[PDB]
Amino acid sequence: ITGTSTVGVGRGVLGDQKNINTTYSTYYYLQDNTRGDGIFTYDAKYRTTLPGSLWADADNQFFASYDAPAVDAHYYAGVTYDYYKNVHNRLSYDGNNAAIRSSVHYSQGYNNAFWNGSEMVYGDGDGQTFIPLSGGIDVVAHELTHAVTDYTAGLIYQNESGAINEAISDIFGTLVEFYANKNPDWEIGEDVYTPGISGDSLRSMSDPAKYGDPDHYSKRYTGTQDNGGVHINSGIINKAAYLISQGGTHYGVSVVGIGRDKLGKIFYRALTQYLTPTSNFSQLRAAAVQSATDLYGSTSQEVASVKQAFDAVGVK
Ligand SMILES: [Ca+2]
Ligand SMILES: [Ca+2]
Repeated sequence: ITGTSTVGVGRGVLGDQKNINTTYSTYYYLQDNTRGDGIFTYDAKYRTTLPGSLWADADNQFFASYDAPAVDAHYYAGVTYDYYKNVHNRLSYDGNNAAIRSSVHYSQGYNNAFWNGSEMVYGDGDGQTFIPLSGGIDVVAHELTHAVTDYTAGLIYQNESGAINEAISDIFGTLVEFYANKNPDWEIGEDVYTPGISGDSLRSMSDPAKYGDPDHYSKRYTGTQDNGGVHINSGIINKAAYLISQGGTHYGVSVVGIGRDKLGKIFYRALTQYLTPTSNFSQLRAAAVQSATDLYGSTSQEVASVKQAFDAVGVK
């Protein structure tokens, strides 16, 4: 759409009010001209055909229940774009300011969200297992990071490489949640998962085993489900990343934490300079060690912590 940039206001899935960047041309559209080539949000009107219609609103006010998921998808993609730009100096997922597109209200009672190779897609949830998935900034940023991976390392979605791909998305989705300072934690999806149950979440990076995911290479899943356990074995890497950041003792191996910022720097460098489509866990360790080395010197504590963390999860 071609029009005048403006700012509207609405309420997101959690009931919080926020301002969003819109475009005016007869209607007010969810089109944000302030970031790269634009952030565009679409209505999939409960169907599976994509992208759907660009979101149009008559009065620039987005307080309807039906508007909530679009408000958050649009807003949270802006935050994610901001994180990448400000923190890592990367312009959009492709590094060249590609437009960011998302569709909401996908299907009916769809309990998932994903990057499809071209855009983001978010279900509304069935209202029991999930509420609309774009209400979770970690979920939005996790999905958008899959686009960053596609343009960079290109990790194939299966087996070890697939679990790497997943862990990267959880790591960065969590880093973005801390960046926005939105009640940050080391859990994934807590804000939109099981509305009736307080205290849980989809996955935990601090303690993957809490939800039955492995926290040591010895416990890795070797079957064929889930594309070879992409959502299971990611817990091993997630746990290593938690330890690099926060520190701790895990299976008797002690790790000194080096903090979130460095965690993000090391990982981004690994992802963008060293990983390849077929990278395995062991190659990830090497990439991470090398990145830390590059960044901080080989006799650095940073390097040391990266080694200790992978040793702790049994990755050689
Ligand atoms: Ca979280
Ligand atoms: Ca819950």
